[PDB]
Amino acid sequence: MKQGGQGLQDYYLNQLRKEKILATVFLTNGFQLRGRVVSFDNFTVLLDVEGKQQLVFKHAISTFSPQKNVALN
Amino acid sequence: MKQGGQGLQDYYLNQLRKEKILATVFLTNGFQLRGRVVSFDNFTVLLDVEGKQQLVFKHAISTFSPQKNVALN
Amino acid sequence: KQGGQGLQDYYLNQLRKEKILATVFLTNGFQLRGRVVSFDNFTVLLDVEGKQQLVFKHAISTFSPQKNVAL
Amino acid sequence: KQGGQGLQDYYLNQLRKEKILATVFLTNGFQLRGRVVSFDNFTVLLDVEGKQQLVFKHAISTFSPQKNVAL
Amino acid sequence: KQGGQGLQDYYLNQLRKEKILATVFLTNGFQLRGRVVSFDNFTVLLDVEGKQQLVFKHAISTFSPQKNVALN
Amino acid sequence: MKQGGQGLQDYYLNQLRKEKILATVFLTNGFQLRGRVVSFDNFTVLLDVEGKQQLVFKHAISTFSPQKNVALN
RNA sequence: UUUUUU
Repeated sequence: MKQGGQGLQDYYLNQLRKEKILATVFLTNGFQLRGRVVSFDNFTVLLDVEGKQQLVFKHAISTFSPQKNVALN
Repeated sequence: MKQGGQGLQDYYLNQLRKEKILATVFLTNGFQLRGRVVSFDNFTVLLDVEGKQQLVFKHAISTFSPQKNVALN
Repeated sequence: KQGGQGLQDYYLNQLRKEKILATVFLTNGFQLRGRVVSFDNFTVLLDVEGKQQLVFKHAISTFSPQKNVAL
Repeated sequence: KQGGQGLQDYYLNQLRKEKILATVFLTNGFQLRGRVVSFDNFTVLLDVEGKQQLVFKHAISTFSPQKNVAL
Repeated sequence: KQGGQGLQDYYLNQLRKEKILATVFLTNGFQLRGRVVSFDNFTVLLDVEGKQQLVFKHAISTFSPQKNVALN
Repeated sequence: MKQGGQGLQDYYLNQLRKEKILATVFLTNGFQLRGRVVSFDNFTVLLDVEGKQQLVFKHAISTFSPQKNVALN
């Protein structure tokens, strides 16, 4: 079910989507996006930026900065 | 069939291609392209920018920003 | 054949067969205009005005051809 | 255990257990100073002054810790 | 040989065997002019005027050789 | 044993560690570090920079420039 | 750690 050693990432990205937490996604190119996590697979993350969809590649993502801290285990 | 854990990206890029949606493609190098998806494999995306083809490597792609939101599941 | 790179293996081959001239945009903003001689999974051999150019795919951003490739 | 991530899995864990303070240099020149909360194969979760920061490893350049880690 | 890095393993080999001098353009704009001593899957060992240079392939952008390499 | 086709890199970094050779490590982001290799696994290199430890990811490293040339085979 | 999450 789970897959070896991306527990932390799949969990974190899941809660942000589930808990509708707002986050600032920092891209590597200095650009940033503020919005909510709609969905994600292994290589991409779908964002909702004010009603608009944003398909972002993980290799372009630098940091996830959430407005609310996510509870861990 | 054949998948892996890359459901979200393969479905999304196909719909953009199927629905002939116009999208703004931001590259990692800051450059951007506005056009429509013709085809894609694992590593490249073929784009139609004003009638002209553009073979873009996914590792150069940062975000897909579509004029129309793509239907999900 | 190898799954999930039909499109790239096809496209780069056509540029090579039909001797299409292309502008190769690198990620670092640099660009090269030339013709595809050969390519394998990680590199592209380019012919830039008689000069050979071995380019790594991770450095390539976009392929912009003078002539569109048949689909 | 997993072949040849001995050094990294040990190092990042010690930073987390001993709560060593570290400056994380990103590839884009930006930096973050904080403590390791958790990490998997692709991400490192940081605590920057009470605020969480999910950082992708491909964006990280260097880990510079306030205290040297015992080997 | 191994799976579809034919072109690269051959080219880097000829440059080393035939001692052709090449300019290596790095991604960060930096460049190095020298000769290929050795290489494995992730690194290239370079000779820049007697000095060794271990370059990671992910940092390499382009190989520009002084002499064109025959092909097959 | 265990290898793959990364012969040249594992041998070289080991000798730098074994021979305690001083090296200038150029990062992709232009930064430099002068120090000695303490240890390395597949993705990271632990450096000794003026007595201080530096965990550097290989993907950030561009070139290893050693004060002494390292013996090969 | 050399072609889309170390």
